[PDB]
Amino acid sequence: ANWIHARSTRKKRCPYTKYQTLELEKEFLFNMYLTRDRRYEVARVLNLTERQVKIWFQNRRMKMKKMN
Repeated sequence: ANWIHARSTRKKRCPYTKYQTLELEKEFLFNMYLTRDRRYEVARVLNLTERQVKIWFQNRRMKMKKMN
């Protein structure tokens, strides 16, 4: 977890929390896009930054753009 068993860090299956993915999936339904309104409120409940959440979705797309 730190050095005794820490080794693979390029995997990350689903070490996320239910709350985090909750807000992420809630918007994907209707709020397909991210606006200052959502980014702000969702950042207050997810304890993230207005840009942190936006950049999160953006990056996820870029990797799919340039592909592997």
